[PDB]
Amino acid sequence: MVPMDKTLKEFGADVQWDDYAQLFTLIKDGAYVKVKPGAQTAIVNGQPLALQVPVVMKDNKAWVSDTFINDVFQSGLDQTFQVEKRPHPLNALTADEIKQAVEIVKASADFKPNTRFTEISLLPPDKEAVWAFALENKPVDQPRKADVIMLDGKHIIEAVVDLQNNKLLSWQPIKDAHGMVLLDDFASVQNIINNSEEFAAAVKKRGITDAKKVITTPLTVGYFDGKDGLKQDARLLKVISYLDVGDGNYWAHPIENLVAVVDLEQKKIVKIEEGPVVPVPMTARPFDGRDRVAPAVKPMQIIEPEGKNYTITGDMIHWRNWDFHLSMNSRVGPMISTVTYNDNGTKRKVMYEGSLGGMIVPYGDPDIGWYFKAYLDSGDYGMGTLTSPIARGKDAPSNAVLLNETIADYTGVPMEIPRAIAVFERYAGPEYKHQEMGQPNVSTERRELVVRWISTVGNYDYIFDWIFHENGTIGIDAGATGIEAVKGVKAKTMHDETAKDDTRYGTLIDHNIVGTTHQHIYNFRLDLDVDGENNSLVAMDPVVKPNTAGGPRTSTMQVNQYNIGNEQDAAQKFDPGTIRLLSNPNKENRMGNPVSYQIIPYAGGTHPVAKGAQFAPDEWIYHRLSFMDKQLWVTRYHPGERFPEGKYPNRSTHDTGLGQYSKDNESLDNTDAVVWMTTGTTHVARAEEWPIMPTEWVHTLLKPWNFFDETPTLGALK
Amino acid sequence: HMVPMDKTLKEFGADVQWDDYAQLFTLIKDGAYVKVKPGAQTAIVNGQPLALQVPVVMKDNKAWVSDTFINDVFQSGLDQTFQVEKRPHPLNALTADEIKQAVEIVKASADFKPNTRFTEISLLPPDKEAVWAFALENKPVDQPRKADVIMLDGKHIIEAVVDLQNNKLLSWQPIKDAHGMVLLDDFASVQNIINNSEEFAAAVKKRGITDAKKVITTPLTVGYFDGKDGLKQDARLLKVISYLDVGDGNYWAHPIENLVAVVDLEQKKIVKIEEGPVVPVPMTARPFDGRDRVAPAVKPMQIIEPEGKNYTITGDMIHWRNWDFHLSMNSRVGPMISTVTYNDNGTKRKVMYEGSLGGMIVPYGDPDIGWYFKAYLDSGDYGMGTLTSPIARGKDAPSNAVLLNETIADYTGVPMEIPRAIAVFERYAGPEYKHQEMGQPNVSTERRELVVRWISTVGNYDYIFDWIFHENGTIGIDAGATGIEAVKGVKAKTMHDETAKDDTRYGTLIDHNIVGTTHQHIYNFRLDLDVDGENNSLVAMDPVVKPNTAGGPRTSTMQVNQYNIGNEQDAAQKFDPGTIRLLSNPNKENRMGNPVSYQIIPYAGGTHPVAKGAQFAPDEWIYHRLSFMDKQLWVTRYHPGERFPEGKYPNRSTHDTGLGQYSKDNESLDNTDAVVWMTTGTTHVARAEEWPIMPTEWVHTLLKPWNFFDETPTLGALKK
Ligand SMILES: [Ca+2]
Ligand SMILES: [Ca+2]
Ligand SMILES: [Ca+2]
Ligand SMILES: [Ca+2]
Ligand SMILES: [Cu+2]
Ligand SMILES: [Cu+2]
Ligand SMILES: [Xe]
Ligand SMILES: [Xe]
Ligand SMILES: [Xe]
Ligand SMILES: [Xe]
Ligand SMILES: [Xe]
Ligand SMILES: [Xe]
Ligand SMILES: [Xe]
Ligand SMILES: [Xe]
Ligand SMILES: [Xe]
Ligand SMILES: [Xe]
Ligand SMILES: [Xe]
Repeated sequence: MVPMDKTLKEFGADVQWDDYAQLFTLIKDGAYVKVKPGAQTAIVNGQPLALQVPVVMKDNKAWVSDTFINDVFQSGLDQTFQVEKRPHPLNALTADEIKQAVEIVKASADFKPNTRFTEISLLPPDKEAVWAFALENKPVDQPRKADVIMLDGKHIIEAVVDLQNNKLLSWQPIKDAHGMVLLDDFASVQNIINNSEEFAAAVKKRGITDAKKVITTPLTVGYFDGKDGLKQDARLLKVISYLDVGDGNYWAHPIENLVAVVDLEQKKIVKIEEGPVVPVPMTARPFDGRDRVAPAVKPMQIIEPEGKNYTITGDMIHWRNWDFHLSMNSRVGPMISTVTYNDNGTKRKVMYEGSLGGMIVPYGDPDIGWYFKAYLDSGDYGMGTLTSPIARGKDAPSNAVLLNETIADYTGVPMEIPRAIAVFERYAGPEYKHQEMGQPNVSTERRELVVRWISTVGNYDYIFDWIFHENGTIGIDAGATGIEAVKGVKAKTMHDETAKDDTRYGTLIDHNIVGTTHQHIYNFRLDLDVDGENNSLVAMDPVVKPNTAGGPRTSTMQVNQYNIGNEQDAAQKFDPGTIRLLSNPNKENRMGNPVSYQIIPYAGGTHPVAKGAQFAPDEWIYHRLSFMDKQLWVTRYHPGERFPEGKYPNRSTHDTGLGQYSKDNESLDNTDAVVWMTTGTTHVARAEEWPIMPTEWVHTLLKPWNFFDETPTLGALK
Repeated sequence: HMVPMDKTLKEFGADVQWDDYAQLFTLIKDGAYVKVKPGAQTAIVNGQPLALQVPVVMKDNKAWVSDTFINDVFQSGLDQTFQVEKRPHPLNALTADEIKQAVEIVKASADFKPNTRFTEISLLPPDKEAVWAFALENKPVDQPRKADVIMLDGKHIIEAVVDLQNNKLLSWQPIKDAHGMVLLDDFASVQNIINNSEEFAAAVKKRGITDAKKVITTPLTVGYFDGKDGLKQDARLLKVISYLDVGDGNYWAHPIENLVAVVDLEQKKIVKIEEGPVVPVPMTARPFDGRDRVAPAVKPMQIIEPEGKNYTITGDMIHWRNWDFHLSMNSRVGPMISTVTYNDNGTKRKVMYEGSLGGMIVPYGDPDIGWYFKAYLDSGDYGMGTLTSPIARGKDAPSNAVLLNETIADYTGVPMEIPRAIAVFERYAGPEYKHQEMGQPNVSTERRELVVRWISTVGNYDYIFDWIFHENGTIGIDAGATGIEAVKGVKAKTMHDETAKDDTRYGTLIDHNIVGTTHQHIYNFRLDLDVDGENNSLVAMDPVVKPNTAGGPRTSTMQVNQYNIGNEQDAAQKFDPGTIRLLSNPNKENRMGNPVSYQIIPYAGGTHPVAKGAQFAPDEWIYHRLSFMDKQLWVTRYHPGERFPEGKYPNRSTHDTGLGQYSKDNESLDNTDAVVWMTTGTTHVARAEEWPIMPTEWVHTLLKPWNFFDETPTLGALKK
């Protein structure tokens, strides 16, 4: 016998007591439990359950059998989770597979002693075999393989290991590649600064008595063809710094015009750049509420007391007509795979793999601490790795189910991220409605299934939602919050003398604090397979045309329709007044229209939209990262083309991403296509965003276009 | 005593859940969340105990209640959602009494004829300054309540004004050259005229229809075409499109193509029958109501607020967190949000004097005889408030909504209570903000939004408007479209038929013999924003890429070109979603010295392709008559009489009497009382997914505080 409230809260359930009904309600993930003290039975998700030991009330305190949690929550009356008897071949590496793969490479003599890992991931078996698993249950007959990418000092090495046979299949050094930043690089950088008298010197000049209070933040340095005076072949990071004044918000206290360049192979500062002294803003600016009181609000709950409409079977999700596989990657986070829509009995392919491709937050300011600053969060830091556990009921609604996921850390040890992903169903207005005059109304509710993931790199938090609509639409939303990267300036108000120079590149958002203008650019890789792999890309441009049919109208609304046959043409800006379809030319609906999906890389946003990259074309960043300046890309499927910024974007000299994948301008005619959507905002700051930035959203959409023969949510014919 | 619980409460509109295990009823309606056990002498209402005289009785597991149960429980007073109003707000709509009174005053005139009908009976609003002083300083309003009474005398419009405090007719003005809107009885008239026409019965026989009594008409306005339509300019005319009733409940799926009757309403006669080639009527049953579908098994989801709401509704005034505002209903534009303030640390700061739909238009792109003139001015021509669709509880709005009744005059001048006219609900909208600093505890708060939702159906589209108050000061306006598509009857069954290419020049083939004609939805919103005061300026901020003149390796920088927009003609513009447009207050600054502003975003996204302007050539009449369609943003000088982007009398208008007119003098917009108009819409190209019934599509607009506050507005009360 064990104390109920304490044990249940330790287990993650919410416990509610209703004194009028004398009834506990226990909620956790898919389980909604009702139990009265002294009763011999309980209710799990609407279903009766016999108890071995009743709940006993001793002294206004609930006690339960030590076995109650297993008997009630793992009873099988919660159907949310089902056992996976046959593993999906895209399942992520398990903890054991991660450990096995590390032993296999550590067994090589070429494995040097301080070697770190940038990625340990499933090597994807071939597409055709994976589709036949999902659609025909045909076993895949390859062994499980892992990509093991190692960073030996500054050297990158790619290995492949076979996990069934426990052998090493290849070992390829990659000359010229720089590695991504690893967690331990953060501490190194912070120690190197703590141990430089030269740095302490530099900081003393800037008014800082105590150099031990200085917080560093490490940045990749980009590539500028020697013009930043940094040699190409060293492992370098740039270091910006802030003053810890004890408000929990080092970000609010920048030490402007002071940059250290750190060589991580020498573990020393190798350059200090110093510009005008700007006094460090010092006023406490906490964002955690330590100085605040919230208003009392009344409680709101979203409850599903008979359980969920979805089923999670291992990593497979089933919900209404949708089925898909959800797996987690250390670089790009969640990946949605083998997505199909069940059209009256038949599973129809929609998307083979979908995931974040990459993202970049480049800044607009040419000064010493800014000019090179461009966060490539997934590429350079690893957004999977930096997943933020979801705060139950706040980051996601209280009817969510939260999943743990596992990936390798930089030392090769499996790391379990709790609450890495949230899945929840939500009400989203009426699905359709018609109220014919003087007739009974027709309305049905809209339901969306959301898959939500959060990653935090330095000062922003990014939120990605993959949204499945019952009617076949799929949305992808990207939200941004966190703390602005700010410049320390002399101006306190717009009336000060330096105000105008001070704000040339950003808004004054606090006294001495300027929010530097920048962009948020997200790129999604969507290997759509519209009812099969063989697809084509169709444009439909609504046009105003002279009326030629007679009568009083001078004009008409027509559609200009044409195919886009190759990769260079498919790389384009997106006009939200046009329609872009990925069609299957081999298959038609009942009316003879090619089954298609409409691609909408900009379906809206709460911040101003990027039309492309806010950079002149002669900028190195513009040259290295082509993906930034078009909204839409379509390339021929290739298992190894995965990242719009290239595989090794750190200090890269040219575009190894989407600029390379499209170089040879290949045919896109009736073939396996991969769609990439680039969507962006231009962020000009305002005081409302300081000291913490209310979440801002961009939206994208994939809508079925004559994929069905009729309203998909009408339901099956009697 | 007794009366049967389940039946009484469901009649009453409450949701009823019985929990067999807990032996407990949970009854839910609007702001009341009630728990009651059979036999208990008490019940719980929003967390408070309440004594019952008669307990809920169980007999053979039928539940029984006292015939006074409903008033005792739902009228207890433990539901605090609704409070009675202390001093009537000067913007409260006409009451049923006031409507009846206003009608008696004009009926007591010698000039009143018994055929006269009413297009509008509305509060004539007192002046803006006195209304603000009432809201902000509690100063009573000393002008008397007046009503606008707008009458249609056969084809003539008369505008009467009546004083209700003093019971008299202050004025009576015929308005020459104005046509009146379509009225509800016009629907019946047009259907009877067609049923009485032997010539129409013949036209319909030609096209396969042997039974003329199974034909359904629908009235359209005719527009203006400089005579090319062959129609008398002065007469009261409407065009009639026709459909075959086949008994599937969806006559919209069965057009009788190329048949138009023109009807003179005065004369009660068909004046002209335009015929073109014969196209066989599509006959296959296509019900949208599920008579032929399997109901899918879905598990329940409830959004519950078991201690009541965070908002209070005091008369028509709504209070929620830091917002206060006033809500009323107009027969032409529906809901109006007024005297909107944000409470900043004890000081109520002005945001918006009046906000409402201005007008809307759905113009088609097909030049054939049943199409070429077709453009629904849904509010202006039909009265969207009049056509309000009662919210379907749990479906049209979430299960935690409160549903308000509204009263407007009908066309004969009798008050009409519309049930469930507006839904108010609070909703979760993700994290308000979050930061997870590496190795520290998390910070996250939930975002909450308050939605005011109204739905209106005109013919075949159902429209859903949401006004959304974010806790942090943002205001969103979303427009949703659903219903049944206007379809053309055609000969092609599939795209393989010989006529397919021509049949689909103006629309997609969405069913056998059925084309969804391409069109646009264009919405316009009139927002009298008063950003912390009436005296505002318009500012542009265009992000630009400039050469780096500061040295270092960069070739370019990100900067902003800032300028004022000094006059109306300059303020009428396309919106580029990559730029920023602010209504500032040049007289008031935040702690940083920045003028307190709102950012106006007329296009914040949409589910359909976006309309860049009117999809018409510059020489179309519809184009000439309706300037509002081609610009996303207009700013004009406050004028109490300028309310409709399409003009006050848009039926068969020959020129622009709306935003084209309101801006034609190109007046100054420098530090003055400005009114913002947002035009936004979609180009609709149909697809099979939208037939027989169209899944709801949404467009979004946003108003965001810009340096209006000093910091993150949602941080919480400062303890330090
Ligand atoms: Ca290629
Ligand atoms: Ca593909
Ligand atoms: Ca104003
Ligand atoms: Ca004017
Ligand atoms: Cu930003
Ligand atoms: Cu439409
Ligand atoms: Xe990292
Ligand atoms: Xe799956
Ligand atoms: Xe997350
Ligand atoms: Xe970072
Ligand atoms: Xe168009
Ligand atoms: Xe494209
Ligand atoms: Xe596409
Ligand atoms: Xe009407
Ligand atoms: Xe108000
Ligand atoms: Xe209509
Ligand atoms: Xe504007």
